[PDB]
Amino acid sequence: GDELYRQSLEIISRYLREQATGAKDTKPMGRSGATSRKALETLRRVGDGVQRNHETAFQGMLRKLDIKNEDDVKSLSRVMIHVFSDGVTNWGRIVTLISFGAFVAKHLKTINQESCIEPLAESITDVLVRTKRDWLVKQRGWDGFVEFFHVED
Ligand SMILES: O=C(O)c1c(CCCOc2cccc3ccccc23)c2cccc3c2n1CCC[S@]3=O
Repeated sequence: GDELYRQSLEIISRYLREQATGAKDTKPMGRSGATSRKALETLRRVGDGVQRNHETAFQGMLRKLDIKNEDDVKSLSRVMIHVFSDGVTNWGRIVTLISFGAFVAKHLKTINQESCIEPLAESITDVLVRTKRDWLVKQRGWDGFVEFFHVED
């Protein structure tokens, strides 16, 4: 859904691509870029931590998923939604979702399937924005995300 979707995709795509390669995208963001930059910095901090602390569970999940190609990415929606929509809603779960997205993006890079990353990012965004739309809006979106993880300074 429009601006929230566009911003969300921009953030999630840049994070996954950045994580898969070692490259930081210089191209401009768009309509709320300052916030998106802060969200991206926040992701570098918190998302990387989530990947280290959960590497075993993540490895298990990647293993069960058996992702080899773009069709495998395109068929993830139902598991993704099933795991994500269960339980409580908080920013930590959104971080887990995106962070596993990065874990997968690195795997895709490893097996020379870089082209799958952008569809992956799209799928995650679709899931996030459809399942949590009203909550995300109530939390002031990515502004709420940056504030939630703001490190007192
Ligand atoms: O919703 C969650 O808390 C969750 C998530 C986030 C929601 C489901 O996320 C996905 C589920 C399936 C495929 C995914 C592909 C790209 C990004 C996220 C995907 C999660 C992701 C990977 C591994 C686990 C994940 N969990 C549970 C915590 C331990 S582990 O079972």
